[PDB]
Amino acid sequence: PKSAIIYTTMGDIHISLFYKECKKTVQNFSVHSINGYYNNCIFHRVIKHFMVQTGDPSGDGTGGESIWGNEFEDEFFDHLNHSKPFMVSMANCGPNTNGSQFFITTVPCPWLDFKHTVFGKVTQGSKIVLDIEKVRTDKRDKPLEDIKILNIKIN
Repeated sequence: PKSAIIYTTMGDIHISLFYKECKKTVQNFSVHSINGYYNNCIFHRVIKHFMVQTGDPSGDGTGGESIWGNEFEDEFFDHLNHSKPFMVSMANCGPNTNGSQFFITTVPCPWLDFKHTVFGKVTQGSKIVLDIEKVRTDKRDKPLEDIKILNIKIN
């Protein structure tokens, strides 16, 4: 899988995938995407000037599972980092706790290097990500109006 398009209710985010390096992470993402696993997932956690986060079908914030059921390992690479905004990374709760949840950064996040697997980068629709992060959220950072993934196309 070389690239993806995430169709959302606010528009489309095109992503290149780091398939050479992050083989398992890209597989988890692409298989879920194709099976429709991410369809109707909301952006459940949005933090302005930081990141927008999605990939939990429950919408709770703790939900979602990898294609293996069990959580899987991080895949870190020096050349894959958060020095630029609009990187696509796995959410986690510590080392080797990858499920289905992922985020897109809106600012450089180098403090996340070697803590989150970077598995893609936005190539079109960064303005959509910037639109998403500006929405009104509650005290738990959940948008007041749901922003939804409709489909993810894998190329």
